[PDB]
Amino acid sequence: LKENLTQWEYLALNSELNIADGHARQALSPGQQKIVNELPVLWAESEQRPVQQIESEAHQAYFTLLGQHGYPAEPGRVLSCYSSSVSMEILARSLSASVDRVALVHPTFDNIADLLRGNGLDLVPVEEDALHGADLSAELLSSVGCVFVTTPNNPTGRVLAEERLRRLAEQCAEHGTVLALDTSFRGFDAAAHYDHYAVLQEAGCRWVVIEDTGKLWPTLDLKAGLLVFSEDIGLPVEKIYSDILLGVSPLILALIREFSRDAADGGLADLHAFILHNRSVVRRALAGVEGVSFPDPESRSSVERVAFAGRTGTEVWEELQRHHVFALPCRQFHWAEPSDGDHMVRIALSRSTEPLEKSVQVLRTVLET
Amino acid sequence: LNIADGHARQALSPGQQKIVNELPVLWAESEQRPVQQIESEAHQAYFTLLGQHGYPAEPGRVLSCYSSSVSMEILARSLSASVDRVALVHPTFDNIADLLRGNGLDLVPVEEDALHGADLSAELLSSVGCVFVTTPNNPTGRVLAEERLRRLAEQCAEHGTVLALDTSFRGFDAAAHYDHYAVLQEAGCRWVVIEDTGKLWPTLDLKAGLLVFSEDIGLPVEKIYSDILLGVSPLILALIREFSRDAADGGLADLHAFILHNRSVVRRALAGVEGVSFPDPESRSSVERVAFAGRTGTEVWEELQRHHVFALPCRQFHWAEPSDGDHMVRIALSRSTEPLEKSVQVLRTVLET
Ligand SMILES: N=C(N)NC[C@@H](O)CC(=O)C(=O)O
Ligand SMILES: [Cl-]
Repeated sequence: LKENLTQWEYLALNSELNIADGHARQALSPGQQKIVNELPVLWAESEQRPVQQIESEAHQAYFTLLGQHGYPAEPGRVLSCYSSSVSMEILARSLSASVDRVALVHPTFDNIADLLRGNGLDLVPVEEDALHGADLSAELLSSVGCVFVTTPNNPTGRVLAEERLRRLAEQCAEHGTVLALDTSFRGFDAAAHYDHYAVLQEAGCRWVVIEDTGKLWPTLDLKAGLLVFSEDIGLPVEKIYSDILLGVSPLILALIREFSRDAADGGLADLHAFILHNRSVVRRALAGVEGVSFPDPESRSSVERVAFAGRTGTEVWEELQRHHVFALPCRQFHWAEPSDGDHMVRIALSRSTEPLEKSVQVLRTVLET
Repeated sequence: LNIADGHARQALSPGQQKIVNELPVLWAESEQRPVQQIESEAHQAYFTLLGQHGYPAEPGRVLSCYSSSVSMEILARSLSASVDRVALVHPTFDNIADLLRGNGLDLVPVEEDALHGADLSAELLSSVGCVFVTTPNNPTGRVLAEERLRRLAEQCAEHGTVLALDTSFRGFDAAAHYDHYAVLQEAGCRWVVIEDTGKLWPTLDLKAGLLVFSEDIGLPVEKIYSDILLGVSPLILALIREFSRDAADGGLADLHAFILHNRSVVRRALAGVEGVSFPDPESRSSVERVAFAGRTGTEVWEELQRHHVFALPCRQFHWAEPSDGDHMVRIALSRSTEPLEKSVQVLRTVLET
């Protein structure tokens, strides 16, 4: 009855022990609270300055924070959207104008697949081992109009390394294929902070990148998706963007600018240490629980998969919920073969440590019948 | 300056500035309380402010979207599997036509005098899967009266047709504050209403579209909504709640007087100019059409742009027959009175030369 992962996440939104959706819900740091305290000043700034200047500063702050120095800074090359999923809707409807089939990393966050399928795109799954480990086949590339990679991936944290991004972009250029990247989790893993735009521009393929500010910081879902495209993208992303929105709030762009600057001043290192700490409490709690393992030992992302022998993630979820703890079954990240995720759940790490600790102690008991 | 887009850009009232000064408190509330409570309170405040007492208050029946256009994208995509043709009021907000067409729907225009003045024909209704009405209409301000909404809903029920309403301008016109949901539920057609908080108040485009649907809508609106978002920011919902409460305490009356004053400024400025008329004398909406014989709205737009004034030509609103609008421009009234007056003074000079 839960048609997708988001519908599993609705069930948790109002619970104290929500460890389901991946949004950031931990406490603000002192530096971030200082930003919140200045919201009336930022409001006045947003009333008084041209939105284009605030937007340009927000983009410069966010891209540079995360190593993306070669981003196209000319006005109009970065389209600020209400969310990364709104960017994805724009991209999907734009692709449907000239593309029939898309190669998509599998597993990945399921709304990517659902927005593409919903706009009439046929999907070809590419497992992570194939994507990272070998060139894509000429047969595949000649059969799709777009290759779509989430990096760092959600839910696995796997990062597309620079040498493979380079080869994939060269392959897409050689075939005339669009290379599309979803980089929502970029800020969590320094392995993703090499300059992706330099790689894409050097290879000269058609490309689109959807950045997302929303997952990094606890901003009450005040965020933007940033839809960045090559000059030769040859899809109607600008026209469809303008059918959906004029732009995002200057106050949100001002907030992104300020949170990005705080992150550059030491906040990002603190965030990495916080996520590492919370990952450690999860793994320590589910330590010698017979049948438990962690499929992504090297992940640095803000979500964590846990596997179990002998039960399904749906059953674990239901016993958890009877204790008012809400996690996420993994089936639906495996959008081409949901049974691949039948023995995993996903835990959200962007949470205050104390309710996270409480939730995984409950999971430890459940997982011990 | 900008008298083009319809968004609210006037200064905050003192009551609204107090809300903004307390944003850090609203932030703490949004961290601490269940979003569902904040959302229910925001919906209750907004629907009750505007007379919509019968709205479905059960959680999940009102879907909070980033914007009304996001709601419209959801609706357009949701229609596309089962509906080939949509009857759409003409003229209207051109984004609605472009979102419907972009999702594969063919459009049939319904002129305003036909929509308001008589029942729709069986031929039309049996040939479309959805009838879409913007009320109060943008750009004309024309309000669908209760008796006509009831008949239109009854006719859509009789023909198995979805009735969809876009009510973004609702807050500006008390004629649109009769309870639309009571009518829709009593008629028993499949229906969707897209409310919008965005155009009423100068909130720096912090807003929500509210996608409301009948239990039997029979379209994948909930599924496609969940493909796009988990929900809107609790801070924005809290802001909507507070601005709605301020409006209920006298702010809405002040807004109506402010819009009336700015409408009066525009008309007094242009009253005597040869060839100028106002096609919508009873409109209370936050945009104003100005008609003028002798020039095209495109030519007038061009001339204003030379003097650094940005209005809108009306062609685009006549999405089925753009020439229907090339003797009109549209002026935005949700502006501080001083820059509006400056803009209209340039327009008067342009029209007198
Ligand atoms: N359809 C959408 N947009 N769902 C919300 C999204 O933020 C969930 C997600 O990606 C996660 O929990 O990791
Ligand atoms: Cl408008």
